[PDB]
Amino acid sequence: KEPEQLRKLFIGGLSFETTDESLRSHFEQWGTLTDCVVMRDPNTKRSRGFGFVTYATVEEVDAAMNARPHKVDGRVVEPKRAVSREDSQRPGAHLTVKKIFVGGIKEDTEEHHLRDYFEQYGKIEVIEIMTDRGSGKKRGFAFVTFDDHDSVDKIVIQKYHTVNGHNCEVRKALSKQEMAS
Repeated sequence: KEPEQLRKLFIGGLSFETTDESLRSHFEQWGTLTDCVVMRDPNTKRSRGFGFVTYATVEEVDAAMNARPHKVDGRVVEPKRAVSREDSQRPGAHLTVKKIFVGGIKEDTEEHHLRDYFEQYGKIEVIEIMTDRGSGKKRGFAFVTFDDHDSVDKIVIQKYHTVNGHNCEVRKALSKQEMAS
């Protein structure tokens, strides 16, 4: 079975009226839920306004993310792939990032190769293949910007990426100068 963390969604912006039961009744449509919880204050039992849903497979998570927007108890909620307790103790662990750096593409990789691969993760806003300003030569890397942050979340959890017969280094990019760990 797939590690549980890769089969889990953080659900933000919940109505305080949402319970474990109403959250299960909503999300049951896209797959088998192995866990469903609304986080609450330990003394007042008042909702903290977020929870988590765990599915039986990674494909069930993808089905639920493909069904966004999710309206739960009269509010459009904000589902995101759940970051582990250990990984949440990193700066910007929960930032929504829409751009990636793709390195190791050499000089023979064209925009269509990057597009045919990466578009399967989601709609692409831009593909920028980097060239040296002096020589005009390909630098062997590209930046891909997506329409939706979940496309990047799916990408960065994969151990490997192969584009046009090259094994790539893929990272989140804060800009064309700064890329994440």
